[PDB]
Amino acid sequence: SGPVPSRARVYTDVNTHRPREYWDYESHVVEWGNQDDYQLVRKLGRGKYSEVFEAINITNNEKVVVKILKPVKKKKIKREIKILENLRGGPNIITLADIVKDPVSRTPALVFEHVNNTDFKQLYQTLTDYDIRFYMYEILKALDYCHSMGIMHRDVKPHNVMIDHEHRKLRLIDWGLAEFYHPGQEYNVRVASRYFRGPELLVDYQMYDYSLDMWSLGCMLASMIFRKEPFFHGHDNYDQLVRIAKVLGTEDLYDYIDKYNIELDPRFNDILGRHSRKRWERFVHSENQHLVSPEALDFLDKLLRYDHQSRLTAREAMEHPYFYTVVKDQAR
Ligand SMILES: [Cl-]
Repeated sequence: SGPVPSRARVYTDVNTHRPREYWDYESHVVEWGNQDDYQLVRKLGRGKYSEVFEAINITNNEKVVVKILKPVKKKKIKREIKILENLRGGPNIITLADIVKDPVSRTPALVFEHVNNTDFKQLYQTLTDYDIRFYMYEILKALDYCHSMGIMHRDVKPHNVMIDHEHRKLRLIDWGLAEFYHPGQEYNVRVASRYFRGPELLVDYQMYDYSLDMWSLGCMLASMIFRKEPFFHGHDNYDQLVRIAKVLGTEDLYDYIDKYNIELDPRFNDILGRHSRKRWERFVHSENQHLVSPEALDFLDKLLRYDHQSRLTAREAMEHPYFYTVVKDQAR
């Protein structure tokens, strides 16, 4: 008798009800643009999976961002393309503008809309309490959309949230690790940064769903309101769960493991130990108290649950009192 199966609480069957081609990305045929339309201007950064450049589309003098892909299986490229195309036009989702291939090297490049990003290592030091609520709400719009479209981002973290603070514009980017949710499908648990991995990934529970993104969002929120980046700073996959357990407690952890009949890696037995569930007040100090409020802590608590089924959905999260003033302002 192995682990208890799990199904997404919401948006469970959205992909089943769509045509096969919506989610069957291995069959996707890429529509290629003209690489000569783009002249690279300057290098913007290096990623795990790509080199990122600023470019100009010389056919319309539009500034774009070009991610030249490092070698990866074509099906992973098809997946990212299919997901980006499925989500195009969705709220706060980065827009894929073109897909080109260098005719000599055969290296593919994804061409995106440009976003005048403010560096989060300089932005987060200036964000107000209202700013955090505002941008969290904007992230939730993107997550509710992609979840409703049958897609888990699986790499929610500050580096994948581009913010043009001057225009109060937000884009959730870097969909190369996202996947389609299918009920009963088992997924890879080692895909994104450990600091934002939900406990289900850390205990190798593979039948997870959209709620993994909600854990990651909670980790982001904690780091923003407490000014501690990353919040759960584990040394490895095992230590990561210890860091969580020292805050959320081991009792809720073992209850979760028992409920889903999860076989815990023998390493965890020694290192997890016994820990009380702590109060969030212990992370509040004079440098971050202007960002911490009862509503922030209530919201954070409802995201950071071991049991993925008990975390707020993106839509429930948007109804939380933490966002009341944001919702009122956006309505006028
Ligand atoms: Cl959701």
